[PDB]
Amino acid sequence: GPLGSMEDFVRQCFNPMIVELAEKAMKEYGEDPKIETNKFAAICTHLEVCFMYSDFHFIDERGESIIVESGDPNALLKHRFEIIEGRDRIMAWTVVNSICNTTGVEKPKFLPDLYDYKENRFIEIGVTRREVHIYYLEKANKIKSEKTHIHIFSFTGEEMATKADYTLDEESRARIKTRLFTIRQEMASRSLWDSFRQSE
Ligand SMILES: O=C1N=C(c2ccccc2)CC=C1O
Ligand SMILES: O=C1N=C(c2ccccc2)CC=C1O
Ligand SMILES: O=C1N=C(c2ccccc2)CC=C1O
Ligand SMILES: [Mn+2]
Ligand SMILES: [Mn+2]
Ligand SMILES: [Mn+2]
Repeated sequence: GPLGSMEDFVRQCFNPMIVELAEKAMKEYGEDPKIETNKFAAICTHLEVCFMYSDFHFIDERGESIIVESGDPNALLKHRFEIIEGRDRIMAWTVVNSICNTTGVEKPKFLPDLYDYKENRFIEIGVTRREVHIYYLEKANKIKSEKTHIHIFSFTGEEMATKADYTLDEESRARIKTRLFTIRQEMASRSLWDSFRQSE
């Protein structure tokens, strides 16, 4: 079929909030979304996975973690996850320092992606077009925080997480994997996938 543009794909398949946050992030690190378009799609994808990872997860009135998929969560509920990725560096570290001073959890060297109030730990989210073990080792070598939990997703449904601790229920992670599958399929229908996979 005809080759589409990755730009068109990203604008059409991702929520504008996500697209906007991704553009601001790329701009901040001096990369242009209109040139680094595969990177642009990868950044939107990673952001979306971070949001989906926290979606619907709350801490209840008793302090137990629960899932609430209705539009209206009970007002006494607390979000289970703090989202760190997608915030400018100043606000991101402000949130990190807050969490650290509040919970007692040690401060990370690099900005992680999430904080889990149930498991009491920061999380680094990875999304890869390559083999998950390879990508896992690269991120572990980068951060080496060793308190920061790592959770890798691939576009073909594989996962790898620190100590074989996957944090979320199968259903939550299946939502994420299904989304990645749809992204891959749609890219392929626009003949964007081969270039996107190999560009990582
Ligand atoms: O949102 C981010 N984007 C990054 C980026 C952007 C363009 C090229 C390489 C890394 C790095 C770290 C982030 O938190
Ligand atoms: O995720 C980031 N978002 C940034 C951002 C977000 C909104 C407005 C300006 C910069 C800056 C750096 C990041 O790593
Ligand atoms: O895991 C991350 N990967 C990023 C990324 C992904 C693809 C291309 C450029 C940056 C940005 C921020 C992260 O936490
Ligand atoms: Mn960022
Ligand atoms: Mn991040
Ligand atoms: Mn990440």
